[PDB]
Amino acid sequence: KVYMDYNATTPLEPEVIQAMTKAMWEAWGNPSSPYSAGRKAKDIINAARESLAKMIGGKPQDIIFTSGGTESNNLVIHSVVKHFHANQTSGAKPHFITSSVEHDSIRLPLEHLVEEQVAAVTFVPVSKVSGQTEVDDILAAVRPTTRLVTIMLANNETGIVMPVPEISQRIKALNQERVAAGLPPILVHTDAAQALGKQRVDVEDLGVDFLTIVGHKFYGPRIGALYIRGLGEFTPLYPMLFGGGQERNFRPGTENTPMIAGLGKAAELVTQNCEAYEAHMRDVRDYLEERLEAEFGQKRIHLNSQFPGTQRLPNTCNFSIRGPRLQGHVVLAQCRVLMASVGAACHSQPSPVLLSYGVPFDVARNALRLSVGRSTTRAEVDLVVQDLKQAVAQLED
Amino acid sequence: KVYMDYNATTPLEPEVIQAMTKAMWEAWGNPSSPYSAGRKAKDIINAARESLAKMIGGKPQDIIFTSGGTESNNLVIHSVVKHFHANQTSGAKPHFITSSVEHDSIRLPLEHLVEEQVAAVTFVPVSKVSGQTEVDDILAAVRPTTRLVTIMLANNETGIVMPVPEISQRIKALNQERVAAGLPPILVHTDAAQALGKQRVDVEDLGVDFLTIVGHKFYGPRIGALYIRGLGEFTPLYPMLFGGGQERNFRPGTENTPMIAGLGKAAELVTQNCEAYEAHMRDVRDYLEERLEAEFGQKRIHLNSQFPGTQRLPNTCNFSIRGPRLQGHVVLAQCRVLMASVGQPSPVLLSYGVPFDVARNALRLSVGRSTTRAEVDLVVQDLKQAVAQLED
Ligand SMILES: *Cc1c(COP(=O)(O)O)cnc(C)c1O
Ligand SMILES: *Cc1c(COP(=O)(O)O)cnc(C)c1O
Repeated sequence: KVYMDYNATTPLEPEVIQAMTKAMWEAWGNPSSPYSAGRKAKDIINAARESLAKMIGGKPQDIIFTSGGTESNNLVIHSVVKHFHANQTSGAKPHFITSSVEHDSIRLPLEHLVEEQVAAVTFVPVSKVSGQTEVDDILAAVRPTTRLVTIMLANNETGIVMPVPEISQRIKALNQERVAAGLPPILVHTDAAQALGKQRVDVEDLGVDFLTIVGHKFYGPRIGALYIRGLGEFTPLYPMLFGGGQERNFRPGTENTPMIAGLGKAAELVTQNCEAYEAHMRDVRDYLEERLEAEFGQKRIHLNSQFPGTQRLPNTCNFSIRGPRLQGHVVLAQCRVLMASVGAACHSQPSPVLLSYGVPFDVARNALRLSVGRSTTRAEVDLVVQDLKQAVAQLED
Repeated sequence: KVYMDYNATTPLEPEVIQAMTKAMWEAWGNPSSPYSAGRKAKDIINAARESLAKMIGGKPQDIIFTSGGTESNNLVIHSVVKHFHANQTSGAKPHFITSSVEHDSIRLPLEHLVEEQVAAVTFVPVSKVSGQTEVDDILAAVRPTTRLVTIMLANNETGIVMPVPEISQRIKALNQERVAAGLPPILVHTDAAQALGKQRVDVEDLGVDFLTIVGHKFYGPRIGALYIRGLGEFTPLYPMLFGGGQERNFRPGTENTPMIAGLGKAAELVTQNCEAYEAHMRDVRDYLEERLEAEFGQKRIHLNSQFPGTQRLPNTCNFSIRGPRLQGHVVLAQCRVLMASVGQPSPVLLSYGVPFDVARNALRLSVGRSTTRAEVDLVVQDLKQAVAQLED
């Protein structure tokens, strides 16, 4: 078997498992306590927070632990609404700007708020030419009531990277004018789930006020975190949860020490090795694309992740094989080596996301998402490409 | 060293750790996906759900996994408010009835709703006679706008068990009359965090519509679950989170398979051994109280967890040693064997009518599965020693 669904989830690094397993046995105490077991836990959590900050070029004061990317993403949106309501408690609705290709945990909370008449939202389309939301279109959607721009750093289906530094830069410049006109500053969030561990992620270069971190996309456990620039002092955060004071009351509940241990260790590995991970992923992905074009013919392959001049994740190859019988899911069902997907694991009809990218229906119908990882080898690419060869041959008879 | 703070948290059972580590290595796949590491994951999650159902005498369809007791408790409150808003949009506010001794993850979200003028809340005091919220007072607090009664099944500080079955029964009876007057039915939740694994918890006996489960109170991992009676069909649940369809869209987010594997295994051990666990804790806790009274003298000891007639957890002993110097935190600080807690004196003990002088000397000892009578003897001697040097 060969796994190429790393965008859906990654296995745990053995050092990550070690951190978690040891924490289970040795660090089991309530972190709020002065005994060995609880003091050990507090230390693990403090160290983990430093690691996360280091991974994204931030400070630990700006990181809070969460149950995962879904929570982190929901919390940013929740907080922006609560903040608006608190400013007015002193019927206008807050406005959000986002992209047409966001994860369910950004798109769905925003749809819900529109349905419920709590907020206004602009879903900015991606360019059919660049595959990015144009920064001009984002700036053209601004209203007096706009309070958040949320744009994913990299798309999970295509791998396409969004122009988040430009967005932040242009929003900061706009905000100077807004504040001077009595219009509150617009905050910027990016869902960085798919970028972490695949390319450098640095909050100063990104310029963002919030950033979502998702452990299971970078060989860490199924918990997450949220970066909040100057949490408290510069960026407000209104909690969704109320209880016993943990995470400075931004995210109460007894801390999950083993999960935090794992997340911290997964972050350390990214900090040490990101450049090597990126290099490896790119070599094997590019090699996959070369072998697919040599084996099937350049005329028969649509590279759906390639938009001219647009940066993408090093590990992602979304592509389609031309043929009326070669719908993605049917091709995968005949493969005996390849384990991959046709889109988001959680959506397991063509991908709405690909259609939003302007991929024609005949192509989108045949799309397969292969996403490689740290251990993936060229020999494994060769095995996968032969597997695809036999599967297409099977369906063509 | 001897641990007697199991009400704060438990260590993990060895079996629980193995379920988790096995899932880490072998069941790492996305559960939403189809393939080895991922079918393995979905299998684990399904089996765990059945285990949790079995522990509480319910069905797996009525169980959702959460990140912990705080999320589960907040989710119940949130849902009741949303439901009320949904009903009205086709300035009335929902009303909640709760107790004065709830955990921060029930008390604080309710306080926040009062502060934000989103809901009305009655915090019903506990009687200083029985140490329980009187069911009469709960029913007397009912309003047309009442939508939820939430009363913790056992208190974490004192161990005192609340009359949740009576509460549920009297509310169900009220509801027949309410519905026939065009008044919506009142739902009942119990935070069962402190009862699970210490005494039998059964949703049919309890009569509740919602029930919070907290893994780290019963030798499981730091995640949780929520029971919702006839989830979908009978009891509404409006989610807090939006995302990719997991937990039937009641609680989206990629499932934490290893945590779930551990919670399921912890639940399996409770189902298999709950009675043995109860009997052991009761023996050891009762021996603790005997040995305290023998060593310090009966008149020297206030047993704060003891109200005559009133049921309590088998493992909990909240007590005070009478003495000007013997404030709880100072006594613990001088102990070299006992590891425990005091819970300023506890606001919860004050709410129980414990006089200030006794309250501030209060120590909370809560014993566990492994605690022995020999360990009790060590702890009681350590206490004597500690008291002696604070008395010079
Ligand atoms: C421990 C506990 C909880 C859950 O709190 P978490 O910090 O989220 O584990 C809830 N209620 C009671 C009574 C508890 O003792
Ligand atoms: C995987 C992922 C997430 C995190 O969602 P969870 O299911 O909670 O892990 C968030 N955003 C994107 C773009 C993702 O790919």
